[PDB]
Amino acid sequence: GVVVLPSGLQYKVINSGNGVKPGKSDTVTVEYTGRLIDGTVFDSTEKTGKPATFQVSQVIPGWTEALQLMPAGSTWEIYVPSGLAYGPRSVGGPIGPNETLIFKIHLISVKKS
Amino acid sequence: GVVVLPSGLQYKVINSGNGVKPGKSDTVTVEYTGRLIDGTVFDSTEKTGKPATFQVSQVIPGWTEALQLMPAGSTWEIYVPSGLAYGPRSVGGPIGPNETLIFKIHLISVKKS
Repeated sequence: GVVVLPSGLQYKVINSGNGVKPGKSDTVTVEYTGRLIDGTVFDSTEKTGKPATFQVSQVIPGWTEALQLMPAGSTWEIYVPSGLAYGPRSVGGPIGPNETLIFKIHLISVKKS
Repeated sequence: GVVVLPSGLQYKVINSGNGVKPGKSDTVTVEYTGRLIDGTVFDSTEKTGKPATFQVSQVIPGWTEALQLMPAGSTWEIYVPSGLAYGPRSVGGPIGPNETLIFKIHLISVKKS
């Protein structure tokens, strides 16, 4: 059930929602877990206790591509090529150069701006 | 000089602004560079080339407090104790456990609601 998008982003719908899909100016409330292919979790909303709220445009391109397709309420797993994430740069963490990232994202709510 | 707050947060005004101070619900656009006490830069708005926009409530507690005291236009340097940052939890990478963080923050714009 892994769909491949033209960008190379891949995703698996765990559960589909019925709410609206965000655009890039929208503000989004989500819960997520990010992992490397070895399984190391790099950040999570479970670690913080609370959901995360941000503008769809301020996240890495792999997320901005997925979010615009996710109806509110949905839970997807996306598999982000390094070019749609942090690229050849190593980003303060076990995330090194040209790192593939796996995110299980749960889109809670969409707010327009 | 370096002002000390009851929380343990410290800040130094590099340049003062005239603008409004954001509230806890407000959205903020900034330019920043974050580093450790050895001087390792872990993230910067220059590495992206574009400013960052956030909700004041969605950032680490040292920033949430500092931003609400910063007039828009101000440039501060804040010195965040681990307690007001990522604490004893470690980010699984460079930051590491109970790390003090230094941020050069440039408050550009403040958004309401």
